[PDB]
Amino acid sequence: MITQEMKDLINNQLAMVATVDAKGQPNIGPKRSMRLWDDKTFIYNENTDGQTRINIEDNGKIEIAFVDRERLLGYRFVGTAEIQTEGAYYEAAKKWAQGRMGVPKAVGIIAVERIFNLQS
Amino acid sequence: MITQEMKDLINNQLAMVATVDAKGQPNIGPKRSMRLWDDKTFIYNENTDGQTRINIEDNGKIEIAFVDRERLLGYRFVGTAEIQTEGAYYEAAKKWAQGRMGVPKAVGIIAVERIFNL
Repeated sequence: MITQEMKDLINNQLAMVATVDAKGQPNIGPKRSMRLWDDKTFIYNENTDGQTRINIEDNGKIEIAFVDRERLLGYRFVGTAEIQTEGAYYEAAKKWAQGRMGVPKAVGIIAVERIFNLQS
Repeated sequence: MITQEMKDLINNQLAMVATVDAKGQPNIGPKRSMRLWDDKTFIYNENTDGQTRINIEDNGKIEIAFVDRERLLGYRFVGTAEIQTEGAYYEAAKKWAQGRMGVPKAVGIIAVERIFNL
């Protein structure tokens, strides 16, 4: 689903994560740790315990954008997300953080449902 | 209000614009023409019939982010937005576009309400 073309662009750019709270206010947060779990799933390490984690638990709806500013090319990923603090996803994230950053407060997981580029 | 370092990021970084549709699905996309109209207001040139435009028209809810990857610094601007296709803001947008881009289809105006650090 997520192609090699998408992966290369992803690997270079900063993930910008958009969510929405209970009152319908959008939130944007960069997530440096965002990465592919497999070719249909994103995973990131939740280090901040901020509005992104709240919104994900609140309603799960999410979009992630990556923009290549050298050509204004990019990809956007619409999916459903959840936050977990124990279990396989969390343990993988905990393993991944060793050497890179601190122990994750939680892990965020995003199941990709639709993929757009920057057009329209 | 809007500090000089905020203006540095606004003028040098790419505006990432988050909105939401009637069903609660967030949307996000870049707007190269996003700029300070004054110390309390953003405006940008709407060149599309895209989802960002539709969402602002629907409910006016918005957040704009700017990120300097180089210094790991950023700002989030919370506000309420509207789309206009005629009038003073639109005329100003149309004038600004001359020598920069095509004639705008519309203008987006955002009243800033709160500012956050990243």
